[PDB]
Amino acid sequence: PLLMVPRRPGYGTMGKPIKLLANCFQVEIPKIDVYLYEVDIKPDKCPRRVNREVVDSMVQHFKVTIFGDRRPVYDGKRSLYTANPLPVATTGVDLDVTLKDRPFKVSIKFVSRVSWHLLHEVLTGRTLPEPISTNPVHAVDVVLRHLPSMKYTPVGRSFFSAPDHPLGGGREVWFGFHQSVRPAMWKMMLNIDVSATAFYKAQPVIQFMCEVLDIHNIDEQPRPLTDSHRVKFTKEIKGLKVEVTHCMRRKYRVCNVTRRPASHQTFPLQLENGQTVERTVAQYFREKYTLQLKYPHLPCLQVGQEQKHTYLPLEVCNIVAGQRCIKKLTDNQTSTMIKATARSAPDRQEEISRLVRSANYETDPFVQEFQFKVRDEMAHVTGRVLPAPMLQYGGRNRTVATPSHGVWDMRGKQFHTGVEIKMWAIACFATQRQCREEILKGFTDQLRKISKDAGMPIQGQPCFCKYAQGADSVEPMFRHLKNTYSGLQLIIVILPGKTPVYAEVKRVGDTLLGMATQCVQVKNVIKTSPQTLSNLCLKINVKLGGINNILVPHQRPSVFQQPVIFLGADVTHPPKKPSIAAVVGSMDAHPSRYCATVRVQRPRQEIIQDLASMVRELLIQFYKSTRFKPTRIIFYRDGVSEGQFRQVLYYELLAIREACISLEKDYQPGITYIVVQKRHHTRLFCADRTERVGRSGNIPAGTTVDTDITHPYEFDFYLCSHAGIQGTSRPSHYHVLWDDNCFTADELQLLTYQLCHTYVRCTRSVSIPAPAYYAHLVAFRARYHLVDKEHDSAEGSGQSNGRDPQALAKAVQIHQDTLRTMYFA
RNA sequence: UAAAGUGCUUAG
RNA sequence: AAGCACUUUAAA
Repeated sequence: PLLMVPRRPGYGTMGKPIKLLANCFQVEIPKIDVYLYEVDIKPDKCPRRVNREVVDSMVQHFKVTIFGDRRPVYDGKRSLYTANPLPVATTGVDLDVTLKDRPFKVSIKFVSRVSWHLLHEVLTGRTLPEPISTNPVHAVDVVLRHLPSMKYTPVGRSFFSAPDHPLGGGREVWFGFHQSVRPAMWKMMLNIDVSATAFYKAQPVIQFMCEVLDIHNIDEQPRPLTDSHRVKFTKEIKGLKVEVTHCMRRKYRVCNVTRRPASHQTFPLQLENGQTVERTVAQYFREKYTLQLKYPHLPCLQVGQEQKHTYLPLEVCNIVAGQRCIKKLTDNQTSTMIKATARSAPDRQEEISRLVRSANYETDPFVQEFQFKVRDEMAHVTGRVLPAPMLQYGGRNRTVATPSHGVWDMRGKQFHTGVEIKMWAIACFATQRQCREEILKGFTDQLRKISKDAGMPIQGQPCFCKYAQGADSVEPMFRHLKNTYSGLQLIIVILPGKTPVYAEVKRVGDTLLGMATQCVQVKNVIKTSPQTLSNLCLKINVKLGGINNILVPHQRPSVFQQPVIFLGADVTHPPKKPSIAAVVGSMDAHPSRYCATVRVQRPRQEIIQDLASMVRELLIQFYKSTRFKPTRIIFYRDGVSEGQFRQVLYYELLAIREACISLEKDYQPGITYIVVQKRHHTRLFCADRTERVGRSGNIPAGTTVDTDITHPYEFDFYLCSHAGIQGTSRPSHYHVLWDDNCFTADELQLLTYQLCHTYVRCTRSVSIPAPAYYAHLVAFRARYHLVDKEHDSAEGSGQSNGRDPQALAKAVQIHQDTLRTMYFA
C-alpha cells in the first residue's frame, strides 16, 4: 500500500528572529494544461546535446506542417513539452532530420498532459496533494532549463561558459551557475547558485604542449622533445579533441602521439589501384599542401584508428574549445583555482543577484511562450536563531560550558568520566632521523600533562616503544603486543604521512588484534600544539568508553522523559566495487555514547539491503547497557537522492517495524524517521549587514527556517547549525518522512540543534546531528577495512577482483572488543 | 593520520 | 582518485 508522509504539525516559535535573503526566486505559472510528447531518436544512446540540436532542426524544418508558430521545449531525452496541443495523432509521427553528414529519424508521439492547474492548487494549499515527465514540476524544470542549455555548456544540473583565469597546464577555470526548481509555499521556486570548474583552453596544440611541459621558448632553441617529455605530453593529449587548420574546421579524437618526429615518421601513402608509396609526414605535407612545417622535429598526433593510422603534426592542430578536465587536478592547480574561485558569503550573494539580473528572463522566448514570470530579486525570509544547549563536563567542580557562536573549548574543563591509562604502547613508523628519541619523549611528556589536565591522566611510562619501517610488520608486532601484555589500553602509531601502514594497522587493531589505536602524523608529533593534543585526548578518551561531556539534564526537550534511542544511517558508493552501509545507535540515556554496525551491499544501491538485523543488534546492546526497552526510535538518514524517497522509506520503515516485532512480544515503539541532507543549492544570507558573523560573513549558528521557501505541505526545515568560518555556510536540510511520536516543530528543531552540539571529536557545533556523522565515519572505517590486502591482491600476477563470499562480510566484521566501543573517532 | 568548515569531486 | 586543496583552532 501507498505510504502517507505526515504534514506540517505547526511552525516554530523559539529563538531570536533574523531577516534573511535567499537564492530562491519565485515563478509565476499559469494554471493551464500543458501537453507532453514522447520523443524517440533512432540512433540510441547519443549525447543530450546532439538530441537537442536534432529537435531544434526538426522544429526549424517541420513547422510548415506540425509546429507552426509554437516553440516547444525539450529535455534531451524522451520528453518534449508544448503549450498548445500539437497536430499529431495518437500513433507516432516519424520524421527525417539532416545534420560526414549523418541524418536521424525521430518518432514523436503524444502520451499525456500535465496540469499546472493542479500544481497551482497544491502550492496555495487549497487542495491536498497526496490522495519522470508526468509530474508538472519536472515540466517547469524543462521549460526553464531549455534556453541556457542552448546558450551555455551544460554539465549535470549546472551551466558554464568560457571567459580569463589560467590554471596552468593548458587549463583554465570556467565560471557559471547551477539551476534548479522546486515547489514551495504559494509559488514555484528557482535555485540559482554560483559554480566553476576546469576546462582545456582553446589554443594551438603547439602552445598546449608548450604550456604542459613548461618549454618557455621553443622557437629560438628548436629542440626535438625527449622520452619523458613525450610521455607527459601523450598523457595530457591522449583522449582529447583537436581541430585541423590546414584543411575550414575538421575535428578528430586524438588517441596517441608518435614516437618519432614528422621528419622521420613514415607512412605508406595509399594511391589509386591499391598502390603503396612510403613517405614521411613532413614530406607529405610539403608535396601535397605546399607547407614548410615549422616544427617537423616535433612528434605527431595519431588520430585515426588502427586500420587507418592517420598522422597529424602538432603544427596544424588546435585544441577544440569546450572540453572539461576529467582527470584529477594537481596540487598546484587546485590551489590556484580555489584562490580564484573563493567567494565569501556576501560576495557570493552579490554575485548570484547580478547573475539572475543579467539572465533577462523577460526576453526569453521559451519563458514567454509558457507565460512564466520569475522574480528578479532574492527571496526575503525571516528565520529564528535557536538557543545553543549547555554542556556539563566532569571533575571536582563539574564545570559547565556555554557554547557561544557554536564553539567552545575544553580549556579549564575535565571529562564527565575520565579514564586512567595505565598500560600503553607507542610505535613510531617514522625513522630515527625523522624524530629523535628526545622528540618523541617530549611529545609524550606534554601529551601526558595535557591528558591529566583534561581529567584523563594517562599514567606511568610507555609499556613499549620501538621504531618500524615495515608496513607488513604490523600484524606480527600487534600479535606480540597482544600476548606479552595482558590488559593493554591502547597503542599509538606515529606515521610519516600517507601510507598503507595506516590501513593495515586499522585492519589488525580492529579485526585481528581488537585493541585501541591512535594514529598521529609526524609533524604534529614534532611541532606540538596544545589544541591538537586536546582533540587527540578527546578521541582517546572516547575510544576507551570515557564520556567527554553530557548534555545538561535540565535544558532538554520532553522526549527524554522516556527511554529513547538515536540512530544514524549512511550508504557510501564504490565509484564494480562493493557498497558500504552503516547504522549507529545511542547506548546511554543522554545522547553521547554510540555503538554501530556495518554491512556490505550491491554496488550503486541507495536503499539499505539488510536493515532489521542491524537494528536488531543495536537494540540488543541498548538493553545490555540500559536494561530498558526504548520507547521512541529516532532515525536519522543520509544518502537517499530526492528522486527515490518514499519507497526506500517503506522497506526501511517495515524493516525497523520487523526489527521491533522480534524483540520481546507485542512491541510497537514510536518510530520517527528524518532524512538529513547537505547537498542542496539553497544558501541563506543575512539581509541585515550588521548581523553577519565573522570574516566569512555568514548567518549565526542555530539559524533555522520554517517558512516561505520550505515545502508546501510536508514537514521539512533548514538548520544551519555550524559556525561558518570559510565561505558561505551550507544549511543542512532536514525532512520528516515519518512521525508516530507526534512532535511539534519547535521540539524536533531544537532537538536536532542540540544533537549537533553533542559531537565527541570536536568541542564545536557540527553541521549535522551526531548519529549521522558517526554513521559516515563507520562507513569510511569499513572502507579502509576492506582495502585490497597488502602485497596479496594488488598486482596479482592493475586492479584486482574482490572476493564476494561471506568472508567479505567478515572482513568488515569487527573484533568483539572493538565492536562495542567507539572506534570511529 | 587532532579537528571543523569549505570547493573541486565525480554523474550524455 | 575516496581524496585532494585551502582557511581557522590553547597569548591575554
